[PDB]
Amino acid sequence: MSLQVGILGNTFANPFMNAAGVMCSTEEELAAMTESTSGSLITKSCTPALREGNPAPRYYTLPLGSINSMGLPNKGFDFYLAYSARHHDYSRKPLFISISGFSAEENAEMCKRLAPVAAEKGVILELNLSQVAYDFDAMRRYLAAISEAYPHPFGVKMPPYFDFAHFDAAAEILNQFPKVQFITCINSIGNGLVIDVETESVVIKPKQGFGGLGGRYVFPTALANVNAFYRRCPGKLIFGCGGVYTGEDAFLHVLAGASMVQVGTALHEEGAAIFERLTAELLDVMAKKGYKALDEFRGKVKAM
Amino acid sequence: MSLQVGILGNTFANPFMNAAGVMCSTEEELAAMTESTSGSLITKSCTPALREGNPAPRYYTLPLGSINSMGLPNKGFDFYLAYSARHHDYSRKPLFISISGFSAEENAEMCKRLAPVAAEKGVILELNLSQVAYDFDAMRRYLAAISEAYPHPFGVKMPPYFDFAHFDAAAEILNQFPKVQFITCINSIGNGLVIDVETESVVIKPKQGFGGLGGRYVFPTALANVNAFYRRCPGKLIFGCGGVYTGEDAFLHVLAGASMVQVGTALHEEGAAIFERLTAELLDVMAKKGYKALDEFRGKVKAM
Ligand SMILES: Cc1cc2nc3c(=O)[nH]c(=O)nc-3n(C[C@H](O)[C@H](O)[C@H](O)COP(=O)(O)O)c2cc1C
Ligand SMILES: Cc1cc2nc3c(=O)[nH]c(=O)nc-3n(C[C@H](O)[C@H](O)[C@H](O)COP(=O)(O)O)c2cc1C
Repeated sequence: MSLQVGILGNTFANPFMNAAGVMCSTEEELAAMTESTSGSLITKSCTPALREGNPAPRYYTLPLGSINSMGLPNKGFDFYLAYSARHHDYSRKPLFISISGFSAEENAEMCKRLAPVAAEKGVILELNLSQVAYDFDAMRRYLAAISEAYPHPFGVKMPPYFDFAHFDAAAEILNQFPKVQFITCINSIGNGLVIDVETESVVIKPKQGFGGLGGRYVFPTALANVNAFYRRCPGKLIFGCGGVYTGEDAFLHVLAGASMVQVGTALHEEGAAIFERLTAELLDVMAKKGYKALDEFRGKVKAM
Repeated sequence: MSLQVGILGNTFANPFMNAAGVMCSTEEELAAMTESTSGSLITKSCTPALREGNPAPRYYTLPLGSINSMGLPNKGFDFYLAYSARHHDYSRKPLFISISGFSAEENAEMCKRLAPVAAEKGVILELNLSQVAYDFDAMRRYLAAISEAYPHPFGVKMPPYFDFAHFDAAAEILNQFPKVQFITCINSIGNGLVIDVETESVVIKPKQGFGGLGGRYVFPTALANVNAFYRRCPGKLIFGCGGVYTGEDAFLHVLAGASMVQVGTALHEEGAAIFERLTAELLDVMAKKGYKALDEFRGKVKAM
C-alpha cells in the first residue's frame, strides 16, 4: 500500500498539502509545514509588494467551517521567491508558490522573476484566479499573458462554478493552454454572510461581514468542481481543495479525480499534526477496500 | 410578543412557510400545509403540462442538508390553478403559487390564466427564475414579458449569487420592474456532488449525481443573498430561504432582512409540525432579547 503520487516529475510521499493561505505566511509556518508529514506545501498568495491585509477580525471559526476576508496579507513576492530560492529543503518535499497579482501585468512580472528559480530549484507555480475566473475573457487574457511570460508549466486556483455551462466554458479556455498542468478546485465559496445571534452582528469586520466560506459548507461543491474538471480536462491534473477533515473526505476527493488534496480550515484548527492523522485514515479506507495505490480509484467514482 | 407580518395586503400569523417544491405537490400535502401553523404556503413549481420528473433516486439526505435533482415533477399548471381557485381556504392563510415555465412565453401564458384567479381569490405568484437569472438579459426579457402578460404584482425566486458585481447587476434589473414586489433568496446552491464512501458512487441517478444543495450547507450563502438584496432593493420585500432548522436560524434570516422565511429540507425531514417548533423557538429568542415584534430587528444586522 502506498499514498505516493507521481506527478509533475516529482514523487509526492502522499497526496496531502496545506491550502494556499493557511499556515504558510511566516518563515516559521513554512518550516512547520516542511517538518510535517504532508506530501507538499504551498506558500501564501503573494502580491508584488508587502500587504498588511484587511482589518481584523478577518477570520472566524464556525461549527461547520470558516468564513474569512483576509485581503491577501503577505510578506511580499520578494520574500516567497527568496524562500523558494535558498531557504526551502527540497529534499523533504516539493514546494508550490501561490502568486496573486492585481493585474495580468503584475503576475507576468512575478513569473518572469520566478522562472529562473523554478527552473533550478523546481518550485511550482499555482496562479490564483480567485474575480478573474468569473469573466472568461479576462481569464483567457491572464492565461495568455502568463504563458507568454512563463516558460514552465503551472497550475491555476479556481473559484467554484455552479453549472455545466460554466464548467464547459472554463474547461474550454483552460484546455487551450498546454502550460496549465493542474487546476485546483476550489477556492472559498465566495461572499457568504455569518451573523452572531447574541450580538446580532456580522462576525468579521471587512466588506460589511461578507466573506469566503470554507470547511463542511463547501465539500459537495468542491467535489462537484473536482469531478467536473476531471471529466472536461483529461490532459490536466486536478487538485482537490475544500471540506477535507478526514481520510474519508480525502478518499472522496480522489474518487472524484483529485491528484493532490489541499487542507485548509481543518489544518487551521488542528495544526500540522493533522497530516499524520489524514494519511493514516486514508490508508485505513484503502485497506478496508483492498486498494494498494491511489491510481486504482482516482476518478473512478461510479454511476449508480 | 407577535410574529405577525403585514405585507402584500395580507396579514400573516407568522413569517414561516414551506419552500417551493417541498411538501406541496399533491392536494394531500397542500391540505397538510394549510392545516399546519405555518403563516403561509406555496405550491410546487409547475409547468404548463404535468411532468413526471427525473429518474429515482433523485433526492438524498446529507449529514448537513440535502441534494436533489427532482427535474420539476409537478401535477401541471391546471392542477395548481384549480387548487388556488377552488380548494384553498384563504381564511386559514394566504397562498403563493410557484410557476416555472421553460420559456418566457410558457410563463406568460400561465400568468394570463392565473390573473383572474389572483384578482378574485388573492393567490400570489412566485416566478421561479432558477439557469435564467444567471443570464441577465434573459432575466430582463422574462421580467418584461411577465410584466406585460400579468397585471398584478408578483415575486421572483432567485439562485444564489457569489459576488457583488452580480448582486449589483440583478438588483439594477429588478428595480426597473415595479410589479416585482418580493425577491426570494435562495434556490439551491447549484450542482454540488456527493459520493458514498462505501459504494464509491454518486447518491442520485440524474446528471451523473450533480444536484442542488439544500440545508445547512447553503445557510451563510442564503443570508448573504438576503441581506445583499435587502440593501439594494429597498422598494421590495425579501423572502429568506435556505438552511432554516431552528428559530435562531429564522431570527438571523429576519435580521438579514427577510420578511417571510421559507423552510425546505428541514420540513421535508420533519413534516408540518416543524412550524410550531419554529415559532416557539423564534419567540424564545425574541423574548431573551426583549423584542415584541419582528420590525424591531428586521434588517437590523449590525456591521462592526
Ligand atoms: C484564512 C484563509 C486564508 C486563505 N488564503 C488564501 C490565499 O491566499 N490564496 C488562495 O488561493 N486561497 C486562500 N484561502 C482559501 C483556501 O486555499 C481554500 O481554497 C479553501 O479554504 C478551501 O476550504 P477548506 O478550508 O474547506 O479546505 C484561504 C482560506 C482561509 C480560510
Ligand atoms: C426536493 C426539493 C424540491 C425542490 N423543488 C423546488 C421547486 O420546485 N421550485 C423552487 O423554486 N425550489 C425548489 N426547491 C428549492 C427550495 O425551494 C429551497 O430553495 C432550497 O431547498 C433551499 O432551502 P432549504 O435549505 O431550507 O432546503 C426544492 C428543493 C428540494 C430539496
